[PDB]
Amino acid sequence: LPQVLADAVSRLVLGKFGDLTDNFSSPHARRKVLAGVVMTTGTDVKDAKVISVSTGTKCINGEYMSDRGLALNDCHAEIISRRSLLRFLYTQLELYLNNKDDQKRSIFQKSERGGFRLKENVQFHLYISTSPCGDARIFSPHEPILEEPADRHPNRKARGQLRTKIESGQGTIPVRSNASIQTWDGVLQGERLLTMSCSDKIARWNVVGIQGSLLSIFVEPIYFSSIILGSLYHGDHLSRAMYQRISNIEDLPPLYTLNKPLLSGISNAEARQPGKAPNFSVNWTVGDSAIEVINATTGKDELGRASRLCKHALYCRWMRVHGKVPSHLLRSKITKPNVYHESKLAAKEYQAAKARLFTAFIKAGLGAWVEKPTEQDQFSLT
Amino acid sequence: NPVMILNELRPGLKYDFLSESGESHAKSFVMSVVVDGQFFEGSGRNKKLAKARAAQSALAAIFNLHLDQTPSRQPIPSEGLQLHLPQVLADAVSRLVLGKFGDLTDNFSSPHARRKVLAGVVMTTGTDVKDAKVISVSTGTKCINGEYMSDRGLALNDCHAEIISRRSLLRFLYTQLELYLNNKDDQKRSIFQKSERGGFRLKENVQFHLYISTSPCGDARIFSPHEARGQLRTKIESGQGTIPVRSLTMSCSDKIARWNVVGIQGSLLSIFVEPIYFSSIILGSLYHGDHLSRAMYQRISNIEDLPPLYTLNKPLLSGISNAEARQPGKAPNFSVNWTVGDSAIEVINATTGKDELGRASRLCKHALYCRWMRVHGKVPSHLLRSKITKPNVYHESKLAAKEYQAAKARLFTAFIKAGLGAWVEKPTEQDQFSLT
RNA sequence: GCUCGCGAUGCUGAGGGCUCUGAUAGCUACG
RNA sequence: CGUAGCUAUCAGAGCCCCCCAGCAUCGCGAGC
Ligand SMILES: O=P(O)(O)O[C@H]1[C@@H](OP(=O)(O)O)[C@@H](OP(=O)(O)O)[C@@H](OP(=O)(O)O)[C@@H](OP(=O)(O)O)[C@H]1OP(=O)(O)O
Ligand SMILES: O=P(O)(O)O[C@H]1[C@@H](OP(=O)(O)O)[C@@H](OP(=O)(O)O)[C@@H](OP(=O)(O)O)[C@@H](OP(=O)(O)O)[C@H]1OP(=O)(O)O
Ligand SMILES: [Zn+2]
Ligand SMILES: [Zn+2]
Repeated sequence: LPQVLADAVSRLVLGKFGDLTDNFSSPHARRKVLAGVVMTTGTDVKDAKVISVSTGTKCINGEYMSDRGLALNDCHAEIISRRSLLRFLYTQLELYLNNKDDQKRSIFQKSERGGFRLKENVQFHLYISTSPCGDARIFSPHEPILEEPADRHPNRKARGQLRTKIESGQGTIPVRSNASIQTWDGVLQGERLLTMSCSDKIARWNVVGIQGSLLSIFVEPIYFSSIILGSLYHGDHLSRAMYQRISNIEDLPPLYTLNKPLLSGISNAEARQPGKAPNFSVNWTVGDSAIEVINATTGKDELGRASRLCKHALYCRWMRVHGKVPSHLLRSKITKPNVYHESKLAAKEYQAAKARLFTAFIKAGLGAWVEKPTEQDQFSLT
Repeated sequence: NPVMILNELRPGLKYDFLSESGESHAKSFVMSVVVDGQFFEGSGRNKKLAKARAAQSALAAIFNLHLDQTPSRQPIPSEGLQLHLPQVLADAVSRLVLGKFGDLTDNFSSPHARRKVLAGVVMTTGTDVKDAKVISVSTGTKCINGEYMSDRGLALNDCHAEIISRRSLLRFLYTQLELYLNNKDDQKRSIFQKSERGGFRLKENVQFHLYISTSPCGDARIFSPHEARGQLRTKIESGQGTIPVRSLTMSCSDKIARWNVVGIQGSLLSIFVEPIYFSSIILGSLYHGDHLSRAMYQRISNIEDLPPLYTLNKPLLSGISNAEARQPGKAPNFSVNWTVGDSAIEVINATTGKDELGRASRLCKHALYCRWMRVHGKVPSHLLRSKITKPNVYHESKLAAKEYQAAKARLFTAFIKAGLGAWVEKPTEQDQFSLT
């Protein structure tokens, strides 16, 4: 049943969080927002496993961008929990590639289309302890009211619109049709760094998948099968934000779709957390022994070291896998020089999903996507 | 970590809170201390860093220098390094410019004091830095919008501060030329003299130093200050920052590299004076020795076959002790300029290239030609460095500066040859006007 | 129904100042 | 063996200043 599934993953993610903070005692149990992914392999609750857990509510300061991929740009909890799912994807890949004995315990099989795909009946589920910023939270940032008045104004231009977190300022701000293009040059000088809101990033994952461009060179697209909120659930706002606002999307590459995961809140809504919001963010993937703590305003850990989630890390997980995947077993055969931005461009089909996405928002009056300065990915491991 | 050393090595000290400037976000506190007799000072966004800069100015003087945060903050020297030590010049230039922008705005009270980038040029007469003199002050970070571009040189294409500062330095240099030319006692005080090779040169050991509150946009700023392609970039008005050029207005970084080859005086002034180069480029923030140096000259060290007097100027590069702090937020639409001799600042809308009531700047193309024309009809035609008969149209009188246009084209190839893109010039019809 | 303007009451990441408490770290004083 | 005092740094609470540009609800005017 759907409501039992919701409360299940709600409890799973909490319990896993506690084990890592010794029953929420640890100094790093302090949070404003919790998130996590959970994997199911069958309808039995005994078949459900927590893949990752995370906290955080802030984004990097403009002047700490890393031109060599060493800083985390966006530490909103659910953004972080996807990045930790990505590590688990790279692990289950190196797992399959050890020998035929190990490869049975991987979640991937070989795909009858090229590259790899998940085995049947393995699904991932996203838990956020609050509604994702922008289109799904902005208009009702509050615990839903027993006596409804749902919206009242579903046709205002502001409904659906793409929106950004904005450096050192409140709100998630719609994309202006005047102001456009961010530059490395500029934000160092003082132009406040725009980051696309979390309701937007999750709508994107509902089209291009949760795996990213780099992993799509090995894997077929993957989707969240449910999205569960621990508090501040609003069925119409959420359904609008996660997909319905772009039901005008067309021409997606094969195996891409507009995914419509199950949406649901939980029975016992989580409680507001009192205090100043922590400026740090913790992350944990299945297979790690402890949590990692990142200063969100620096996108680095307390001693200035890069995270296991940063672009440079993930490039390196990606290369190790690249080096043992037979050129024939690739999903793309495009060759690009070994720099982060360029390897991404080798995922031609993913890049065209992306393009249809950006177009669906634009044609629907909902604004044009805001990207980071191109310099941000023009780094190499060499 | 610094004042801790000062107050554990002379532990009876107390600092006094002097002043505070600006408005709660562009606000800077100044903190002074007098340790072992002499009066130290530092500036900062918060009090604990202001007094940390003052305490470091104390530890460097009374004892010696601090933790040398890599070579990145360490100054690059020039060639024939006079005018005393680097950082002591840099701190003086910065103080002078910032102080004079004070006087120009009711000690920072005016609304026109609100700015993101501050720039200026100051002049020295060698030996002693107490002989310095601020030549020009300016602000701004926006360019003209295409809809407002002028066909008769009545609009300012580019109002990024550091560019506006150079246009003011021009105004200064026309002024000093006219000083020499209006009687024989007045040529006593002009900065120019007559040259061996024709026209005027500068009097031995007069130098100009360029200060910018931050690193110039484009190449010098493409790095992360909390841990290589010298390519050419263009501004993108519709915003701040730059885009690399593809295989529009040039980036400040590129324009200053240019001036590091063809000189700061432009074409029209070259007809009268030998090339003039900056001796220092001092940054009030975002200083990085390798990135600045590359942007400013290294990226085109493959330049060659320059006309006689031209060269690849390799000036002083230096940050400052009391660096400015990044203030995220909207950039102003206005640009302020002032040249020594002027009564007040002039205020430009950078999106219109004209001033607050729609008039032409003293810095726009038409204005500068007008002074150029007036000095031309004053100097004998045998004293000219480039013979230019019957000057009428702006673009042709520029072309008369034939040695300069050579240096321009050597520069343009030196960029292409290094794989750094091809310089973007504006449609030549914009300089097709006369004073008629 | 929506949009624009003016007003009102609220909602939701920065900077700075002054105090209360707690660890680390260095240096003093006293008995 | 203690306890006072003085600079530095990190974490938490309390107060005030300042900003930030969206969003809800309502009122008035106007348009589609
Ligand atoms: O938010 P994240 O989870 O880090 O996703 C980021 C990133 O977003 P942020 O810049 O907000 O972090 C990019 O977004 P843009 O800013 O460039 O839009 C990017 O997308 P690009 O493809 O444009 O780089 C890319 O996602 P993808 O895997 O589809 O490239 C990427 O993931 P990385 O952190 O791996 O760069
Ligand atoms: O505004 P500034 O940076 O002070 O320099 C400008 C101008 O630059 P913008 O057009 O970017 O305003 C021209 O540069 P181009 O676009 O044409 O390259 C021009 O160059 P040319 O006239 O040589 O094409 C010329 O420099 P110069 O006068 O030394 O030739 C000129 O100064 P003026 O505004 O005095 O013409
Ligand atoms: Zn968010
Ligand atoms: Zn500039």
